[PDB]
Amino acid sequence: EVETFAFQAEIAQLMSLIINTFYSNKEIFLRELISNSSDALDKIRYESLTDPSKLDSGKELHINLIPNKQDRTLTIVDTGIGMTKADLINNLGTIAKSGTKAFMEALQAGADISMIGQFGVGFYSAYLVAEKVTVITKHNDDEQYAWESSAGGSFTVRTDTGEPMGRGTKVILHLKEDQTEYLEERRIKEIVKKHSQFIGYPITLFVEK
Ligand SMILES: Oc1ccc(Oc2ccccc2)cc1
Repeated sequence: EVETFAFQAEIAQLMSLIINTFYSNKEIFLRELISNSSDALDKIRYESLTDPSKLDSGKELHINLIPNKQDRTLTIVDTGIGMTKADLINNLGTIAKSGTKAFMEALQAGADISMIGQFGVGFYSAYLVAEKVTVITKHNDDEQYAWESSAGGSFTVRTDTGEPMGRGTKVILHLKEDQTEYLEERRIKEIVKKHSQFIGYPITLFVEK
């Protein structure tokens, strides 16, 4: 049972700007997704300070980067707080309507796309490099769900029958054909060292056969 939703007009406009604007510094997508993962890990850590049972779904707090050249996917996995179904539908837990408004005002006022994270909508920078994004998520208070969008104004949400996650979020980037440099170990390592050197959780870059 797959449910199809329309993006709010302002979010569709944000994604079309990300997809259509000429902007060479695409590597910032990874910084933005890792920062989102760190924010999600912060949230479940804070909740666990007064309720240790919040970690019954997994004690380890970490971020994994999993490139797969055969599938042409880059997956960012975190064991953070995850999102409920309501969170997924409500722009993946963001205030994306007001954030887009502030972002697009900054763009005509000098800013560039690399500052997207300052407006709370850094997730959508995934579409700098991905033709399709799949988000698998599990929150302690809900079931496991899969969100998916190839932009074009709509997204889908369905119950996920795949590998149980325990708790957290998995962002699967189905990369554009000319963006496969972000599957290379040395390229990912360079970006993490440049932009994510002070993230307070272990970031493990998986290798391939
Ligand atoms: O890109 C991401 C990464 C992790 C996400 O999960 C979160 C869940 C709750 C708060 C923040 C984040 C949401 C988007």
